[PDB]
Amino acid sequence: TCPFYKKIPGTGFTVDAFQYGVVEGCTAYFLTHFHSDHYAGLSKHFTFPVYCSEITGNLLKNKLHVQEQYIHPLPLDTECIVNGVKVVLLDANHCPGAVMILFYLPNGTVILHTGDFRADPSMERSLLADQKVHMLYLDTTYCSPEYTFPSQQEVIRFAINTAFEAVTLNPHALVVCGTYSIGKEKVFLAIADVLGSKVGMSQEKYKTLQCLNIPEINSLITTDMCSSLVHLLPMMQINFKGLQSHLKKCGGKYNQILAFRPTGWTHSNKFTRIADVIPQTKGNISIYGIPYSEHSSYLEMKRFVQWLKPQKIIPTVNVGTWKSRSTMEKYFREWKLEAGY
Ligand code: NI
Repeated sequence: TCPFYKKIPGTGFTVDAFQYGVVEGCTAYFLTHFHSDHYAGLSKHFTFPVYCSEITGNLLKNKLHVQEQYIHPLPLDTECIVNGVKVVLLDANHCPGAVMILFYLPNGTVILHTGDFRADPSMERSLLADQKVHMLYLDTTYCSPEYTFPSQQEVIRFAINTAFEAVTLNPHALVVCGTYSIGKEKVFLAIADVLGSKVGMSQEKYKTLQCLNIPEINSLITTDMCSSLVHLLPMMQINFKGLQSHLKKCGGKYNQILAFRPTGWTHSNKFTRIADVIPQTKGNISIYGIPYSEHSSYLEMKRFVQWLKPQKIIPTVNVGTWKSRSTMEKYFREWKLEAGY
């Protein structure tokens, strides 16, 4: 049944709770972003109201075929009323259209649900600053000290330099970038740009990207593989057999592949620096796994919480084992003691 950490007390609301059938007492279903663990269960046959961002609404309409009459998109940074309750949607710095949700309960309690987020100091100057938050529903994906990773800007720098060098040395080298959901678009767009190319992709993927309100997007992507020297593939195909297969399909236009797998975390981060990353190579094919994260590092998460000083924290990730739960509750206690709230 629907777990308690997906229910917002004092309202008829649930968040990201689309795979439990009809939730007893739910009058509005919020969707934080268009990733499958979160939208799981939505479909063209859904007949309850869905509240979400404009971009997430484009994707529900065009990709899931949810009927328009049930999609209620809201603008960001704007006080809105939903079934009698004031709410605000904030940018979650996750994938395109991802939001956090502020709920202002009738009784005076204020709740922040983060959705999936990558905490950032810039959040400390949104409408969050303007009042106290009593309860926090927190994306705890990387809530452990071993999870360090570099900034997004450092990772992109590394990829840009790597690709530019390889292709300048060998003009017949193809670059391939793996994808399986929205998010991490900067990886392939930044590379394409330094190489003066468009990104070539399948029709389904091109459609997906046309939902995202990315400016000048028509200048940046295409369905014509032949005209483009950065290709996107399913993440499943980013391996030697899969890439060898694809090279055969390009008809002798290229003789080398450089490929990128944007990973979350990988234990090489406990020792090695970004400057010091190396690929896996077989023949004329090389694969880089790069730690481009759209979730908070441990330190980013800790800083956010210590700034916010909530009265209660409810984890939404890693909640399935007692050992995880217990480990997370200890870190929360340390943070609260260290900061004094
Ligand atoms: Ni996500």
